[PDB]
Parts: sequence; C-alpha cells; structure tokens
Amino acid sequence: EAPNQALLRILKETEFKKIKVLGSGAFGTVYKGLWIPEGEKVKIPVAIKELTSPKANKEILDEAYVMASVDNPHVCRLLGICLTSTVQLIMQLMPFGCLLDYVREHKDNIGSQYLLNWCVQIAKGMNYLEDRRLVHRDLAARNVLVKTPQHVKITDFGRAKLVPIKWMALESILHRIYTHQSDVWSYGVTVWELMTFGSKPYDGIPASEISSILEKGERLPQPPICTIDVYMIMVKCWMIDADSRPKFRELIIEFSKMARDPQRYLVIQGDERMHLPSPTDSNFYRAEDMDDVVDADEYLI
Ligand SMILES: */C=C\C(=O)Nc1cccc(Nc2nc(Nc3cnn(CC)c3)nc3ccc(Cl)cc23)c1
Repeated sequence: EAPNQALLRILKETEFKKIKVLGSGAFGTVYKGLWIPEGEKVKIPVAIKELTSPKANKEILDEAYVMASVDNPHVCRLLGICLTSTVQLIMQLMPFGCLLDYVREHKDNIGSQYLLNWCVQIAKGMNYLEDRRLVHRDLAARNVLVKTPQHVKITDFGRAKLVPIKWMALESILHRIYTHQSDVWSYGVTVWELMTFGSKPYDGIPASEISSILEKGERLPQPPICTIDVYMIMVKCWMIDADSRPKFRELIIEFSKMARDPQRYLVIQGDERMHLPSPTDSNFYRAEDMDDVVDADEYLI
C-alpha cells in the first residue's frame, strides 16, 4: 500500500481557549472553543473532545489517526491533538450540531432542495472514504454534522477501519463482515432518517428481532414525502446481494440529477417558500470578538 504521510499536529494548551460545553458523555466531554495559533492573527472556531485509563486513550488516538488521514469537503477534518493529562482532539467546530437533531428541530423549514443536497453531500463524503480504502461502519444521521444548513460533513470515525444494529447490513449483523457496500446499506438507512425528519428506524422492534425480520424480506417504509424514485434508491441499498447495491459514485449521480429538479422527487407542503440561515444573512456569524475569525476550512498548513 502507499505510505500514509498525513501530518499530526501537536497543539499547546495555551494556544486555544474553551468557551462552553456542548455535550457530555461516556468518553468525557466536548467544548465549544477557540484556537489562536500563536503569532498568526487568526482565531479559529473549534470543537474540543477530551477524555483516563490507558486502554481508552488508545481508542481516542486511533480515531485521531483516522481523522488526520482524511481531507475532503464532506468529511470533518481534524486540526490537532493536545497532550495533557487527558488527550484532547481539536477539530473544526460544526456550529449547527448533528444532522439528526437538525432535521428534528427544523422539520418545518427543510425544503426538498436541502434534503437532496444533503444526500449528495454524504454520497460524496462516502465516495471519498471509499477512494481512501476506508470503511465507516457507523454511518448514521447522528454522525453527520452541520457546518451551515447548506453544508454537512461526516464526523464519527470511532469505528472506521481499512454495536448499532438497525443501521447495519445483513452480512454485518450475522457474519461481522464490513465493506464499502455495507456502508451503502447504512447510507440507505440514513437517507430514510432524513426523509422522515428524524424518525427512529424500526421504532419499537428490539434490535435482536431485526436480523430475522430482514431475513424474511421486510424493510423500512416509504416516507410520505418520497416519490417512488427516491424510495427505490433507498431500497436498492437494502438488497441482500451486496454487489446488487449501488456504488456511492452512482448515488452521487442519481441524487445530483434529482437535486436539479428537487420538487419532482420529494413532495413537501409549502416547499420552495422555506428559509434556513445562510452565510449571506445578518447575525449569521455569532455563537463577541469575531475580529480575525477564519473558518477552519480556510486555514491551511
Ligand atoms: C447528533 C448527535 C449529537 O448531538 N451529538 C453531539 C452533541 C453535542 C456536541 C457534539 N459534538 C460536536 N459539536 C459540534 N458543534 C455543535 C453545535 N451545536 N451542538 C449541539 C447540538 C454541537 N461540532 C463538532 C465538530 C466535530 C466533532 Cl468530532 C464534534 C462536534 C455532538
């Protein structure tokens, strides 16, 4: 294979400042904060994921390795780690949080243009991961984050290589096999998640019954807003024969074609008269000294 020449950047604890907590969990915690490279005259918005027990520091470093190895517009890119008593991952702050919560809170303002554009953007992200011979193994709406409403990025790699049952292929649930095509399956579930505005797939059914249900030939329903054209693509992702499933490059193509005429393929009431925040808005840039702020996407080496 060719050699992984990614640079891992070690940052000083004084070079950035946490500002608030965004969430707490098993790992530890995630802070909204600000990274000022010393002597650079830039302030960069970041998220800071911090942890201590050795056999779990190995896991955080592993995620960091993965995330330093990727560079694509639709993959959240890591900026550096900071070595203190607890390891801390510094990555580009994604201001609107996870897409799953985003569609839940904003159902009434999400148009078909936004939906299909998301579907394209993720198909691109995953196609890039496939180029980089990477398998995600945990692709879901909870693991896509929202930079702007018009820009989402894949962001959890705590399971990537070279258990979330209701998102996984059949070969994966039964034989622990994972390939790019089982990632396609989870892409299909994800799409379902979006088109149902954050619904829970197989709500109620305990994850132990999932394997046998799928075995019989049952799948998720057709979201009300879906034409058959979109639902058919979801369904092709849920074939048993993994080679019968579409390849991410084709998913990109099909959702592109659909996102040219969005209202021919998703029927939403009040569509086209809907507004979400845009970088061409007022106050769109606040979350008090934004003098010299630069989005990470534009600070390079
Ligand atoms: C989808 C599930 C979810 O909400 N996860 C969650 C909650 C809180 C914090 C994070 N991590 C995270 N957050 C941001 N920015 C953010 C904006 N609004 N919120 C609260 C909804 C969080 N940006 C990130 C960039 C990269 C990484 Cl790896 C994580 C985050 C996730």
